[PDB]
Amino acid sequence: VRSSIEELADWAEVERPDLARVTVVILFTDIEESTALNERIGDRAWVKLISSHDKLVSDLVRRQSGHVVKSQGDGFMVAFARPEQAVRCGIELQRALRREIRVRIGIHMGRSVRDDLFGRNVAMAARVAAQAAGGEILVSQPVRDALSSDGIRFDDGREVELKGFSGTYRLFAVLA
Repeated sequence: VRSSIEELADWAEVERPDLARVTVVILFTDIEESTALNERIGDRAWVKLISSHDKLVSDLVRRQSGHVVKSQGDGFMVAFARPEQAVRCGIELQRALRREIRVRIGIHMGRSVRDDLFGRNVAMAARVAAQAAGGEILVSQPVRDALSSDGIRFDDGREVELKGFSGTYRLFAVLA
């Protein structure tokens, strides 16, 4: 029962796409309960839904100077030069969707501490997104701290353990 986010993250670990034409902040998004939704409405409706969704997402990403690295149906991997753009993009996407399909959105950015920085950051971003509820924007501590000028507000954060990662991580949801 792998999500499109997980499929893209596994792809990205091996592909190692060159983001020299963007730089880094990584955003992952997919549709909550996509498989169940697909099985409910059937493939022809799904194709229509996905093409429409793809148009929405790609346009909003580009409007925020983002670069869709790869998409897998409902899933998107997106790169931004700055965390402000990534979060604003997420805010705009959630608003458009409310204006019933709901998307998970996770955002992460990271620095080297010694190493394989890209491998860790992409994997981390995917897990953050995997932790997000439909309709939620979740960001890692570094993104939260990097945006601590508004008007972007966060909750008090939640401590979670991410699959395959040692330690615990505090994740913050973006608020209205």
